[PDB]
Amino acid sequence: VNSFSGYLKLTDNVYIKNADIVEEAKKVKPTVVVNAANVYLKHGGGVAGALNKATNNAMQVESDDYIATNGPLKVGGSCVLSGHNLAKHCLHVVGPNVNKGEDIQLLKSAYENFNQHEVLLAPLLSAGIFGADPIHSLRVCVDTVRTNVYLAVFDKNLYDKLVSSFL
Ligand SMILES: N#Cc1ccc(N2CCC[C@@H](C(=O)Nc3nccs3)C2)nc1
Repeated sequence: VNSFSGYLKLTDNVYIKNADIVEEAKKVKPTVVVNAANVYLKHGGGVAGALNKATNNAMQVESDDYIATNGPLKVGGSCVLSGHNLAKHCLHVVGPNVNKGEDIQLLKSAYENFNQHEVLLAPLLSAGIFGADPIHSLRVCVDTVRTNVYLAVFDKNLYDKLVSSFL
């Protein structure tokens, strides 16, 4: 039993809700919140910009030190950093950005990072400003993630479409 509330159950391990991931994280304080990161951990917009703003830019300060030490992530890769005031940990995961021409096949590799954590609050990878089809992202999530994932979908119209079209 966990503290996530109001989710629709899609499969044995995948759950979904129309919710602002920032507000959901502040309420649940999950062990892991997933960020829709880029390889530079530059949290300018989309989910990343919103999560970072909610940390009062502390996420960005920590991320800049991480990059200065380690260099950029790989597309499809991840790193674990602090969750600040939102969660115990933040798993920064880089899905392919279609608006940069990146290989959509890397979306499965990106979701594989979730399997290293028993429970996660997450957005749909590569959705929103990353330019992928969110219906496809949900399909890859369900077919790749085996741990317990609670998906927050900001847009109510998109949420209803994701549910109604789910096979
Ligand atoms: N692509 C993409 C993408 C972009 C942003 C985003 N969020 C998550 C939910 C909260 C939202 C927020 O802070 N909205 C506000 N409106 C007025 C004042 S603050 C930001 N999610 C996905």
